[PDB]
Amino acid sequence: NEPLVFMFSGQGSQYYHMGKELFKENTVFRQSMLEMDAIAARRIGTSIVEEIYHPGKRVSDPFDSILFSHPAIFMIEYSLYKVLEDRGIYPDYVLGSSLGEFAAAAVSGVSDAEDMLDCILEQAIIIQNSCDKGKMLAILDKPQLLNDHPQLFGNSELISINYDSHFVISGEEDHIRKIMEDLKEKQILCQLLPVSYAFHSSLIDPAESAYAEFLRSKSFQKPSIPIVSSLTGSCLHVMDENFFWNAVRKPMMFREAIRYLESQHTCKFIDLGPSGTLAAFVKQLIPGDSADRCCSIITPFHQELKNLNTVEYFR
Amino acid sequence: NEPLVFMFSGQGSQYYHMGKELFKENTVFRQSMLEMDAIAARRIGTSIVEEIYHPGKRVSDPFDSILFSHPAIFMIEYSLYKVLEDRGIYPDYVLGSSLGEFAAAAVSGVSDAEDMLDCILEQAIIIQNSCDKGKMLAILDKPQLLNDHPQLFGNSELISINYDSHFVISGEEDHIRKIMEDLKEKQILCQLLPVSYAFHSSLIDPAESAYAEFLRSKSFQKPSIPIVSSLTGSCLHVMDENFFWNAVRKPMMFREAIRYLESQHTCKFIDLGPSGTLAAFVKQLIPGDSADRCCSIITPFHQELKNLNTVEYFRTP
Ligand SMILES: [Zn+2]
Repeated sequence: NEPLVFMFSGQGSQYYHMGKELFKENTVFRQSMLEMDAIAARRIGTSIVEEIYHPGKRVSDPFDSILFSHPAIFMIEYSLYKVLEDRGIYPDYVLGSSLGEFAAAAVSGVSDAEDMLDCILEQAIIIQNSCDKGKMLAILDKPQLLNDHPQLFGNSELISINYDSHFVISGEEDHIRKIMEDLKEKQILCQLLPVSYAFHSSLIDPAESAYAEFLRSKSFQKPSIPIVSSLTGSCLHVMDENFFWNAVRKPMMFREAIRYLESQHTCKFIDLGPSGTLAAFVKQLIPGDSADRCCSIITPFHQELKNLNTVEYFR
Repeated sequence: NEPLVFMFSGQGSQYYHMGKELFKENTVFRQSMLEMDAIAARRIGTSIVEEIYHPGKRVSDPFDSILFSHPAIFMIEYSLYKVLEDRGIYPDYVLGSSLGEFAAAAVSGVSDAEDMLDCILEQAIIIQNSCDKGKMLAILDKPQLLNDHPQLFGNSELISINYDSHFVISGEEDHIRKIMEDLKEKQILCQLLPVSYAFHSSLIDPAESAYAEFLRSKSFQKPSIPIVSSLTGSCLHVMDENFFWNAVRKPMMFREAIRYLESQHTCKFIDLGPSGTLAAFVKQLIPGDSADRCCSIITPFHQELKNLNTVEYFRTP
């Protein structure tokens, strides 16, 4: 019947204590986290898992330390994929967005989890050593505002339009805070994402050459599981050299990715990213009555096990 | 580093003696042709190969008989694909146009060659038994003419725009001959294609019902090699039950297919269809300096072996 799309979100969807119910009550998930945590701890110096589940942090504290959040998103997503795999729920497509394209690539077979995690760690390290900090801002309003009132958003770059009432911009800290001030005087609602770098913008360009060089030391396979990419807006069969850089540097075309899938099939969408961000977007992008073709798992309601039971009816 | 696109043309690109040098000098090509020839001959009642290479028929004699040209195009294309694959030259994408979508699908694994050949044979037989004959005409001029002077093309259907100075229409013989007369009085150059049905138009609608029944009797696989279809102008992951009818009935979107591929990466394009028709189009659709990313193999210069050498240096490093 209709294919299962596993979707992976990127920077800005992470939060403290994400997936704690699975880390404690699901052996496949916990073992996968622990295995990757040992790899990551070597390169960072400390445990990622102990930062994700930091008992002094709440969900509402921004998890914006790039050395921890970059690997944390991948580890969370790949471990949940193992959970689904263990339960015999297999993807017909993977769909990555931002850093989620790494998890998509790893699940596809482009690289194994250990190498992908390494690529993510190096990117985080290189960005931290080379780039000024910055911010990413969600605008809870119409992207048409970018055309009618471009001055409102000066000194920022559009990184994503997610549906007809949600887009995201990226820029320097003070520039973004001034846009926020200006939006408030226009009654335009916005929300800072929990990141400390203007990802998907030219303000991480200082990291490019170092990361390009690092990528030349790696070898990747062709996709095995079909990939749909937010970076390209379509199916991805052949990957160029800079894909894993553009996964963090280029703007997203998530709506084009979903449109492409919906043109071919009536898919079921499973958001394997923290917060269920992509599932929320997809529900806005597909006919209302089709909202039960879409579900998420890891959300701050910490109901991952109930949600995995829901996923079983997609089988 | 640049992915390889194998392209397959359809009705209108065939000619007598296409591929004769491969047939005589290339064992893989010859054997593939003789194998399909035995399947095709069972349904048409005589060898396709002996018609293609009939010594009394010339490249300039239109090879427009559907019962022979339909299987001949597929046979030539699939046999050339076997030649390339035997040399280790593999497609990253296949691109089908008109009947060439059957070769694209077979190469992709949607069907085995023998079953796809059966579908082609059936389609040729049903169209011959159910449809009036017709013509297809290439206009060597701007498709803007269609909007500026629609009465010039009355009683014809637009089936393809191929580049800025090439588009193709289809319709009844007398209507097409009238259009040619009118075009000559306007100094608009045109060329009749070597086909005897108004493919890609409503004039082959009498065949749809029987062919769709036949198609329901078949079972097809999902693509294993990405297919970019001229039917949709994009990568095609599902083909519905009418796809192989639509491949010859619906207008084409070849420019859209090429723009789609070029938007993802700079490709190397190999035309596996007779005449090098698609290569010629692609050369007009991509920058002039980029012409060396495009080549053809089977052309009336009968230089297949030389062209296969050229293809060697298309190989991904
Ligand atoms: Zn595709």
